[PDB]
Amino acid sequence: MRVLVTRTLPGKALDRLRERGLEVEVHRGLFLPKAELLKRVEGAVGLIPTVEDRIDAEVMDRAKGLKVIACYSVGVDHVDLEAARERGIRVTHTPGVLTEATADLTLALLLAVARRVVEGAAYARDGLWKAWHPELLLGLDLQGLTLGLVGMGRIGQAVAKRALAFGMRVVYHARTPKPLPYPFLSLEELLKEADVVSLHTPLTPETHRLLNRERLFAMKRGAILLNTARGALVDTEALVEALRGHLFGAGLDVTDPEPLPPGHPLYALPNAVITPHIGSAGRTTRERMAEVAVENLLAVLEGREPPNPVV
Amino acid sequence: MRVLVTRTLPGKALDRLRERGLEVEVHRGLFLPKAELLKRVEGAVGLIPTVEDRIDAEVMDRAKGLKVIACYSVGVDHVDLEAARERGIRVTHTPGVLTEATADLTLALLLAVARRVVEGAAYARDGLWKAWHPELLLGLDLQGLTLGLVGMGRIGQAVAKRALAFGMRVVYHARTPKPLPYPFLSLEELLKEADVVSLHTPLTPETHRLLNRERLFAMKRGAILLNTARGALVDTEALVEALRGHLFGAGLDVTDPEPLPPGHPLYALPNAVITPHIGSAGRTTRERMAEVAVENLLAVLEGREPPNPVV
Repeated sequence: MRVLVTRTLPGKALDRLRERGLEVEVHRGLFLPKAELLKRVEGAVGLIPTVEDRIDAEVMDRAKGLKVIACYSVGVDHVDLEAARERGIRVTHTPGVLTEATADLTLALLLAVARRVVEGAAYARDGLWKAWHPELLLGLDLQGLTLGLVGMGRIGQAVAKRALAFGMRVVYHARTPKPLPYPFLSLEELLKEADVVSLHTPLTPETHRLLNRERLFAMKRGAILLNTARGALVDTEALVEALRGHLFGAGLDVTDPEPLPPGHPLYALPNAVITPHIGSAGRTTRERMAEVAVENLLAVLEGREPPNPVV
Repeated sequence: MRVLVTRTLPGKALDRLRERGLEVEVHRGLFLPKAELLKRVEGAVGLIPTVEDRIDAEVMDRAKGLKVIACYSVGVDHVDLEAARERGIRVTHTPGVLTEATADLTLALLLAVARRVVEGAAYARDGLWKAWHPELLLGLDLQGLTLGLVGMGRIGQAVAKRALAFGMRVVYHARTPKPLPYPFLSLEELLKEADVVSLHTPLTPETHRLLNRERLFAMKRGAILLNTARGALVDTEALVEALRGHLFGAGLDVTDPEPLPPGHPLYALPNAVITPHIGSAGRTTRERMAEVAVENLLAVLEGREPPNPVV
């Protein structure tokens, strides 16, 4: 029995598979052309893909004998679930594991923008730092400001908890209210009253470019936009427009398109902080994700019910 | 009666002094040579300096009539307190008003280092971002980690409150135990068990180079050092050696020397994030510090006790 892992993983979670007599094939590098995936997948009983791998019907048919697709991620939009179901293939993911890490970086971006940390680091690095001054790199004090969360799942709730510790007030909008000690608002009122808007809602036809030109300019002048969820939730070109003078700034860990090309105007805006989708990039988090994917995969191969099934 | 303000301040706090009939001289620019300070302080009854202005006996004797030195800062290591006392000159500062802003920046630096945010921004900006990968820009998850505060005044306590929301454990060291819900440890014990060490103590002959070579290497391999207090508290050169292969990283808002020249080795270490001493650079905070400095100066000139005296 051979298992295909589309990318190298941190930690030694895979050793468990090797200990079980399973043959582990781990693909090295930043890219995996669909052509090479099809070649490597045939004959494999188990598969551990990433969000960068399109696991469609073709891949499944090519993998005559595939029993489980243990996703190295919480999201599974890159896997044709119905195609797998129709083929008796189990599909699992890694829920819960990256919540705190994603929340942490969300906060890191808020602080990075609000207090001009990235900008300040460049200022010192480039030799512009000559002395301390009362008006140098003034940012926004967070105390008393309102953080408006769009989507209140586990990550959104983790972000709210952190925000409260910085003296921020919290409000939120979601498809459904929740028993939380925060005011539930319509998207319209949230954009109107929030000093900082953070996105934490899944991407769907309804949320595709939710933060369009009209909503971005509906936010208060001097507001900050944060997005560590899905790039497509924001109309990138419109964000550039709003950043020239309306919005205080924006912190993005996800973009559209993604990756965001080097010559894109957002990179030329000092009030924009763009990180390369590293929201879950905590070493322990990434190793934990590996352990969970491995557990799910072994579970299915041992004729047991996996702990985090999608199908 | 003339009052000399050594740097321009944000906000209109100074108008209060003008409304009282006081002549207000405010120096513009990033520099104020001592020879220039001496020339302008002569005949002044009040002085509002910054950490950039060394107020020693020479300055005091040149004024010939100075009644109060209302510091626009919380730290006063740049003022000869004993010289002022022997001359009957009052010295005040601005504590409390900058507590939350400084705590925010401290957390910003921790997240910036731990999650490699500044480095990540550069990665995307330079055009190296080509795909998402399980091992790209892996950082340190803060959950479960111990934060050791050396010095537990208002800022240290404010930092602890925020750290707890990120899932961190808090321990601290100070001259004597305080009525706080955290383990009290000796400096030695703290350095040994803390994953993140943050300095929050004033600079004095006893705290000069507190974090020397021996103590920096006494910290855990993989630990993070934060310094938003005073640069001279750390042996900068030893810090460089420790960052090459022992410590995970360091977040510094203060350095020695300050400013730290751009050719300094620390700027070439990606696991070091240096900001230009912007800890209290929250716009509202800086305007409030101005109001507080003004209230203290006016109080002394009015023959009444100032709210935040040091001398």
